Amino acid sequence: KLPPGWEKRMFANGTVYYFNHITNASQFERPSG
Ligand SMILES: *[C@@H]1O[C@H](CO)[C@@H](O)[C@H](O)[C@H]1NC(C)=O
Repeated sequence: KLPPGWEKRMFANGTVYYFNHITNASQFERPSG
C-alpha cells in the first residue's frame, strides 16, 4: 500500500521489500508492484 516516501527494493539473498528513502525504514508491506 505504502505511506509517503516508501518505494520498492530487494535483498541480494532473494527477498523483496519497500524502503522509506526519507528515513531509511524498511518493511515487506506491498502495493500493486
Ligand atoms: C535476506 O537478508 C535480509 C537482511 O537480513 C532479510 O530481511 C531477508 O529476509 C533475507 N531473505 C532470504 C530469503 O534470505
